Amino acid sequence: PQITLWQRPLVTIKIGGQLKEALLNTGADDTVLEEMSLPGRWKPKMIGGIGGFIKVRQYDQILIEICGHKAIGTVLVGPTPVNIIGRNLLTQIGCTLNF
Amino acid sequence: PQITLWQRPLVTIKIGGQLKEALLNTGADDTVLEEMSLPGRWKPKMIGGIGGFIKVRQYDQILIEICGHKAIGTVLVGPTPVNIIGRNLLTQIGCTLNF
Ligand SMILES: COc1ccc(C[C@H](NC(=O)O[C@H]2CCO[C@H]3OC[C@H](O)[C@H]32)[C@H](O)CN(CC(C)C)S(=O)(=O)c2ccc(OC)cc2)cc1
Repeated sequence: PQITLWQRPLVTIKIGGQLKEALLNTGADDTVLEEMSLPGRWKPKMIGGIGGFIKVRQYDQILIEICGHKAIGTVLVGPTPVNIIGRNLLTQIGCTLNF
Repeated sequence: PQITLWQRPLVTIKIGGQLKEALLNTGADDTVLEEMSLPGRWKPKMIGGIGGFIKVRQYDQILIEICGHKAIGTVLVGPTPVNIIGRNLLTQIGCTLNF
């Protein structure tokens, strides 16, 4: 689909058997989701944004469905204010910027 | 142009007579630029991101050139880790997901 930006570019995702909404985020290298229950092992990680840093758990090779497009990659879970789909997953669904 | 996301989507901007690089940021409602010299009156504002909140100066009706596309709007200036072009200006230059 083509998505314009007059509104937040929110899409439906399915991950860990659960449905959520997430923001397509070109300003995000990685994907960061609010606290959720994800299955297997993880690693502690720290990531910085505009106002400082948060602790997140890193899950590798997680399957995620983003607006009907399946991708597998790293997902970070932690006290992010919004679910963010970063470029790591955006490239998998073939997402581009255009103007 | 069309821009893929295997790399940060950085573009050249000109603002306040100065040249800078900035990230095209669909995850950002507003535009936030690192500390720089801008002329005129401004207003205090607080903005939140992943790790907390920062104080910025809000400048309205600012002319900015983004990869050769002129836009006029609000620019926030403060201790952001990177220059980010938000949806407020992305809509003006017609930025989407076209191909
Ligand atoms: C470290 O330097 C920064 C710093 C910041 C970024 C923009 C942000 N992305 C972000 O926080 O990325 C994090 C998590 C993903 O992996 C990484 O990608 C780069 C960064 O290192 C990591 C994000 O897209 C835009 N944010 C809005 C989000 C809902 C929080 S916002 O910057 O806080 C913001 C802008 C405007 C506004 O108006 C009122 C309010 C807030 C990118 C680089």
